[PDB]
Amino acid sequence: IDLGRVIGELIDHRKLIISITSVFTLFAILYALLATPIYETDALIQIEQSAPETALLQSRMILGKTIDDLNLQIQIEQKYFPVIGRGLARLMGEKPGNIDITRLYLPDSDDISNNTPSIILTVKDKENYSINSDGIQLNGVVGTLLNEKGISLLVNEIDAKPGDQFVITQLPRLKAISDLLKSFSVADLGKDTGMLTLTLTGDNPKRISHILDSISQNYLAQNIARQAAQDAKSLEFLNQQLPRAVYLQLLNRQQELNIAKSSAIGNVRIIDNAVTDPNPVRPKKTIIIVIGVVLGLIVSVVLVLFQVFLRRGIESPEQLEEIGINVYASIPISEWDTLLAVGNPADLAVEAIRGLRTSLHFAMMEAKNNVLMISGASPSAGMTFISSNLAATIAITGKKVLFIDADLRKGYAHKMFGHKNDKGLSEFLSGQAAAEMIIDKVEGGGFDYIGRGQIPPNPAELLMHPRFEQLLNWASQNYDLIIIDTPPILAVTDAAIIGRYAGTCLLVARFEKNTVKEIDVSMKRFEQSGVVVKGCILNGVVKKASSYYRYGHNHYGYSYYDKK
Amino acid sequence: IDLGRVIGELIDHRKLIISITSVFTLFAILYALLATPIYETDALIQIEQSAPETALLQSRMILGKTIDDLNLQIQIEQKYFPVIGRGLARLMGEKPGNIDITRLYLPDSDDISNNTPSIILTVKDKENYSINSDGIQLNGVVGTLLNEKGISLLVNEIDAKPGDQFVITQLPRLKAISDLLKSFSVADLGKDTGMLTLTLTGDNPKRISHILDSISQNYLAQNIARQAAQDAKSLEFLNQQLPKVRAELDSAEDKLNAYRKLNMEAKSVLDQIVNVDNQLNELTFREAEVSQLYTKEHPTYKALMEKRQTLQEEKSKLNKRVSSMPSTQQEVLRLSRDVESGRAVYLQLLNRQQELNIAKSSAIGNVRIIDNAVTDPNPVRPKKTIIIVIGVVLGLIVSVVLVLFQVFLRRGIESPEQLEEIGINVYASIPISEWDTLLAVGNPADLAVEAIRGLRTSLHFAMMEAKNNVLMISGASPSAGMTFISSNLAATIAITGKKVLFIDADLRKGYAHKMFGHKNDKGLSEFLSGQAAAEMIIDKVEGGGFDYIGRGQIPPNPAELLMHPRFEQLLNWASQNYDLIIIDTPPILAVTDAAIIGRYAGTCLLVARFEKNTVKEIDVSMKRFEQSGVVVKGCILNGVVKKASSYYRYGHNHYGYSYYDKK
Amino acid sequence: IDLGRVIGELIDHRKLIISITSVFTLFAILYALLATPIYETDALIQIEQSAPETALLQSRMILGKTIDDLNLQIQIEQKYFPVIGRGLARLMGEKPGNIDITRLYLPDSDDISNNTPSIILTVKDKENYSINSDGIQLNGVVGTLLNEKGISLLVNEIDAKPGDQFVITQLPRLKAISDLLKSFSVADLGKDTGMLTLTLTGDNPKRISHILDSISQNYLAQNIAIGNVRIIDNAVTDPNPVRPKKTIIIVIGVVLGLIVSVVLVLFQVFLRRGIESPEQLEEIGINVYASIPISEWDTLLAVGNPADLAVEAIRGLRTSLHFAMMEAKNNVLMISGASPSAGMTFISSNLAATIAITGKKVLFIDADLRKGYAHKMFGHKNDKGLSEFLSGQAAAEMIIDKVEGGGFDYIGRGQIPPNPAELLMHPRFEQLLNWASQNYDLIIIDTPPILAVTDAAIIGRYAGTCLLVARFEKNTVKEIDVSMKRFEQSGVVVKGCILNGVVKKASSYYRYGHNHYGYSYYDKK
Ligand SMILES: Nc1ncnc2c1ncn2[C@@H]1O[C@H](COP(=O)(O)OP(=O)(O)O)[C@@H](O)[C@H]1O
Ligand SMILES: Nc1ncnc2c1ncn2[C@@H]1O[C@H](COP(=O)(O)OP(=O)(O)O)[C@@H](O)[C@H]1O
Ligand SMILES: Nc1ncnc2c1ncn2[C@@H]1O[C@H](COP(=O)(O)OP(=O)(O)O)[C@@H](O)[C@H]1O
Ligand SMILES: [Mg+2]
Ligand SMILES: [Mg+2]
Ligand SMILES: [Mg+2]
Repeated sequence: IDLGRVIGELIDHRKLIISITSVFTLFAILYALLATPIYETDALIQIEQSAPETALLQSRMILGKTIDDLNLQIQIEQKYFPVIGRGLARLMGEKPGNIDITRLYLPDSDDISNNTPSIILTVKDKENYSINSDGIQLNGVVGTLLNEKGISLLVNEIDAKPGDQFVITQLPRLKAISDLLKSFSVADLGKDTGMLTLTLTGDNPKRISHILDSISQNYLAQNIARQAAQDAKSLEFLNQQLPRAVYLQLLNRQQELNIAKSSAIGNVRIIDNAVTDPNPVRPKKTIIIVIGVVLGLIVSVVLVLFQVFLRRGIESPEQLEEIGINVYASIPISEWDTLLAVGNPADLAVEAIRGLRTSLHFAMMEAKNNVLMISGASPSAGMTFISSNLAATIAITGKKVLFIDADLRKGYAHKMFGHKNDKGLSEFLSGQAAAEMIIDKVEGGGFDYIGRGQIPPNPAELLMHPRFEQLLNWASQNYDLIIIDTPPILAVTDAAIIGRYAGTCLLVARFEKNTVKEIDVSMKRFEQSGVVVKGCILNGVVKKASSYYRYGHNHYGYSYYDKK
Repeated sequence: IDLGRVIGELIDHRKLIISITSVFTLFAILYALLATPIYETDALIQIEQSAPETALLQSRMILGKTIDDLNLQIQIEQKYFPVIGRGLARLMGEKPGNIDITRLYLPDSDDISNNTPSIILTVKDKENYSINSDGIQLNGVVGTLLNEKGISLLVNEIDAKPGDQFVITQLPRLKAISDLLKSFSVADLGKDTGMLTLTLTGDNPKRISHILDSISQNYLAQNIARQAAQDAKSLEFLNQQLPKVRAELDSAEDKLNAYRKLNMEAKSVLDQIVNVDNQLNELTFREAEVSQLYTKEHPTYKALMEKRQTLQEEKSKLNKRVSSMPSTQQEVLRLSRDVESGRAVYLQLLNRQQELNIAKSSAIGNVRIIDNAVTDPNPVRPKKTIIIVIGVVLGLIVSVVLVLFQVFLRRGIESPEQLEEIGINVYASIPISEWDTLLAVGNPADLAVEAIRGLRTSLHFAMMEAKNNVLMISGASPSAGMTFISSNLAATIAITGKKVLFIDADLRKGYAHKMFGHKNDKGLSEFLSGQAAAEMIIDKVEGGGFDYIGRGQIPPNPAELLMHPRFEQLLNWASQNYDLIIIDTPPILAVTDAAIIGRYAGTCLLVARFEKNTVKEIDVSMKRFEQSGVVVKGCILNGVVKKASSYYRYGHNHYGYSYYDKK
Repeated sequence: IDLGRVIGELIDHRKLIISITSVFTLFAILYALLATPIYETDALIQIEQSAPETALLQSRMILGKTIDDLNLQIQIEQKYFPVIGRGLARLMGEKPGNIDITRLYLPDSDDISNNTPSIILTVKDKENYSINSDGIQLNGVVGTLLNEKGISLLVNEIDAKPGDQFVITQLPRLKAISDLLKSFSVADLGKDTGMLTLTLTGDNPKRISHILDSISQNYLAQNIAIGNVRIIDNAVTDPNPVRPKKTIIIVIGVVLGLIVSVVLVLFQVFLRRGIESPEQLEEIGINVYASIPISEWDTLLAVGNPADLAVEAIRGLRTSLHFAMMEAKNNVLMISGASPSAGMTFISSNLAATIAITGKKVLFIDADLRKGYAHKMFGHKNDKGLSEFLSGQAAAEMIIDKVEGGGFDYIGRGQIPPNPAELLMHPRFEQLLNWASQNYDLIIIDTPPILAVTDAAIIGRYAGTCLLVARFEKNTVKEIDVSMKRFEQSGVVVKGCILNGVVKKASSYYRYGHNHYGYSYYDKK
């Protein structure tokens, strides 16, 4: 493989590549837009150390005091039925409803797993609301507390629109601490300074600044507690030890400890109170979409790289001719029960069949008889398409052509030509029809045809009857050319029986469906039965850039008409 | 090998790959779900260093104090008969039963290996229960202590359902410490700070938090005493009490020497009385440090008063057992008690003195527990995601190496191309017929019969220019399809209006008579041995169209019968009354019968089984025929199956297409 | 070589591989079970440094004080006669007997080498015992000390069963210290802390804890006279032995046994030169007319077991010869080979039996005048064989005899002549063959091997067809090529070869496509 090969493969699979890449980018964009934005607030703490102060800030003693102050064990979440309802509601400009709850006591089920009891609050108006834990409906009003069914709830200042639901969870105190501790981080920012950079992340920009302020003030009040107790403990015992010169001497120590007790701030100073950065830190939309593009491309490339190395079908007539198989024509796919040579004579596929008609006039000379058998390797390779249209292009040249549908198994040529289905080839071979009663004329054609008749139970044994050679010997005197349509050779043996009485035999190879070895196996199965295959007809060729770079030619053909 | 080859091999072995991978993932999922979840509790300790404090926390002095406080030497395990009964019971939502035991003294077998005596407690109801150590059934009730059969047990607050069993083990004090020390870890978390992060893991989430609180508190109590230990009279007391008790102990030791210079019941009560005394003596020192650093109404102090009351009732029942014993034993027991309890009290005072000195050294001042132990409700083990992911990946690499081995190890034929590389003409490739019947008769539209018809037309062109109309069909190995092909080839040539004779010349294992319907008498054997005429051995296949000659009775000399001149006379006679004679023969690599018969056959074809036969096996067969003057025209590949590997390695899988109008 | 080759070799040598691996694993398991378990006790010492304290703990001053306190110079070992008697006694559940000795003074031989005098104490009962140092028997009792023959011994509390012996050694004080110092280790465990982790290993779990307690207390009492050293954890023994590590021993036993089995198989594969398939002979241009398998079944195989797999292969040779022996000068077939015991007499005598049942008159001539035993195999009137005919003292009619369960006549070798190669050169031998070639349809001549003697090259002049028998693995391809060219050099044209003694091998199925053994084909009834 080289540059031209891979570039042709990328050009051919451009629909697959573009679709997979666009799907990946669409998923990345939908995630970047629907993911909940997570903000970050920060505060600065200054200390003379700061390594033991970091572990004390992240302790359940300091953090647990914040959970109690702000009631962080009362989890309230806007109710959205899908996993994307929250993101799209944000895109529609809907402001998220928030309700302020100051007292919440659930019945505390505390079962095997659900240690977090939950209720659902449905806003009815600005003042009153509803509650349903397990179907039990309870009506509540802002202000007046509710103590019913073992459920205590106090909702203040419902700021939402009617109909909105909210999941109200009472998570345990440790779970509230573990959630806060997971989003709360402490750093030093100088590794030597007495400066602590407390950061906190969360989906609510105002709430996380109130939490980080509570953590700072609780750690601040706590810090004074360590030492203001020390200077109070000295003052405590000094006030306990006061018994006159010593009394005045201790009276000086009395005030010296009254003054040092109050000025608690010393070791720890809060340089900046918590403010929230309005730009969310997550999701990082650019890196998500960029990864979506790059991941979509490398996936599209490996899929194309696999389909290229895995495909075995024919890509050009050159592959067949490397083995020594004469390819007499390459018929393109006709994008246009009709005969193509009759419905659209100017079709690009009919122009390729005319090139086969002239190639055969030179190849069918020096043959035993004027009988041409057309077979192939696999079914639906185009044997009936080519033979029936080849017969139509030879009929317009003024020749008497007979098309024999010797596919006694799945032949449908009678349906394609208009049929008096009675008395086909089967009825003749079984002896219940004369040769004159089976020949019929194609209406918009110009050649006669013999249909297959009724499907016999022994198609391969009927073709071995001496009547079949009698029909061909009779028809070879009343027609200039007999074209015999046959089943595929790798399916059944009918074509190897018929090919004994045909002077010329051509195989039809489907463009990408058949393999080169599949066509070589077919030609050698004919030769083993005494049938000499003159050559091959590549059918169903499509325009591909990979063929133009791998080989010099894509073998599709040019359109040549005056446009009017 | 290339991409197409390996991908075709993966497509062909997709059942094996999927099954092995699914088995590995199933085992990984069953482990992740049935493994006992192990939780982790942590605490934070503030140190005013912390490197010597780490080794003191993990010491048997600190940890041993926790084992005594929480009775961690009483191991209780829910009884589950299988190794998975515990995991599945957790999945079924069954809450694990737990029983609270405050006093346990087993008879202490202490045999060669089992230093951990065990009993089995079967819950009968909320109040009473049963006990069976070695079959001895004992009924017990919550509350009232049990002192029977040398087994002391006090079960409080049975929280379980009736029928549940529990294994109650009394493991030694060091084993209880070693188990705790194995799950207990200490870290610094700053490497410079005075912060210690004590972690503890275990299957019980509530228990490990009580243990880590006990480990922290004993430590906290120790350095608080360090401040008050200097001026404490306790030091001077032990400085005086220890020599006194030593003199008393020495006096007891001297007396024991006097009386000395194994009654199963008298000896068993001896250890139990000492065991009660040691706990009572240790409880005395325990009440001292608890009544000072804690309060009386504190639940910890209340337990000791109850536990002391329990032991006093235990000794009281023990004292009555002593008074009921003979004086010959009562003499030695009182003397043995004064020594055993003498040595124990002496040991306690030594540890009391030893522990007291350490507190003074404690360069630490105030000790503060910033954070008390709480359990993380999410188990740390088993890590289900990494277990299942490894189960998938391990299952895939195992499936791949097995497929990679079977590919490099297989030698059988994969396509007719392999035979034709050697110069062997393959006249047909017969697929496996998935459908004592003749396939060409039972299912004429079969894909295998369509391939045999292609052989019929290939033979009509290959059997011309032959010496006679006799066709011998042999092969390399048995069960390669020689009888399947020859009998069905004869059926497809019989429908074409030809007179066919099928001779079953497999005088060893021929069963064609069973396949055609038989008058088993007068087969080929009876003709060759001279006891039958040629006309009496030919029989007609019922649903066939050709005559056949069965093998007859199995002769003792099959290869020597075929050498008789009668066999060539039969073929010369049959070659005039039939258009084709098909001779079924044994395999050539088994016996030589086919090389004898092949002398009189104008055409000889070998049948090669698709994957069972090798290319060299068929080449050896063709050259063994040629060495005996038999020219093998070609080969028939039989039993072909659809394989994606053939489509990528070669261009064609050689299976064939189905061609019928579906109606 | 490739994957199939090595896998076939592993399948063929599976008995050798399995046996060697199982022997290695058995030795590893016996070591892991019979090795004495060695326990480990540890203590914790608090130091107020600790680097100079480590060298003071391991000093002969501190350790020597423990030897004196616990009498560690009195070595007592349970007596077990083998090197495994101790391990197996532990497996049988026998608790090891122990005797407490508080005073021991041996006569202190102190000769050139044995600085450690020893005695043997045999327990008689719970109270009294016996002593024998160099045969001198002395009876002792627990309690009362013994001072006799210059031997002081005081045994207290014999805890054993009668009949048990004990080796009581009085090793020198330095040897007792060196043994303790070897098993005693000190560590810091923090490299900065004042914590010392004293560990001690030994076979006795209770004794090593008493020793480590003595070492701690002696180092403690010595340090006070760094200030107040403290003993945090007194010595306790870990009940799980640290050695032997059974899992790593057995695992190494498996892995070592496998790599040994593989290198032995790898050597036997690269070292073997014998024939492996008839393909090796046919690469040189030698026609192999048959491959006879080993018959696992003085009898004729073609007669005793006609349905044998080897007789079925000889029948294939019979039909291959009917086509190869045509266009020959005469009906005489000479069968020779390269090496002795290659199967020349087995094949020729059985080939004659399979051709005799086809109704032909066959004569089997045993022309091995050196080691021919065909007369023993057919039933013999040993007089008047081929030797007596060639030497002129027998007529051609008096030497032919009939095989009883056979169907062919045979001529035995007769008495072993002193000149076997010179007798066969007599013109009488060609007269016998010319006479027998008119009264028989086939004459089969059994001959000695050509690479041993030249008799077959003399006989092969009068035989129309000559076949060599090659033994399957015993003969080499060059050995058979040397044989065929030694015949051609003497004017004998060898038609082909017969590979004999083939065995079923997976390596042949992977190296070549075929193992050449053959299939069994009978109706099982
Ligand atoms: N080159 C082609 N262009 C357009 N249509 C084609 C071409 N070849 C085949 N076809 C169509 O695909 C189908 C298969 O053709 P058919 O003659 O039935 O195959 P076969 O006889 O080989 O089994 C037909 O409907 C035919 O119209
Ligand atoms: N191509 C095939 N498809 C289906 N079945 C087959 C095929 N070939 C053989 N068999 C079956 O496998 C068995 C072996 O056939 P058989 O004639 O007895 O083997 P052989 O004579 O070579 O020893 C038969 O039962 C036959 O029906
Ligand atoms: N293929 C075989 N199967 C079983 N036994 C055999 C085979 N070949 C030889 N033997 C036995 O091994 C021995 C050697 O045979 P022999 O004729 O004495 O060798 P040679 O004449 O070549 O020196 C004989 O006892 C024979 O029975
Ligand atoms: Mg068609
Ligand atoms: Mg058969
Ligand atoms: Mg011999």
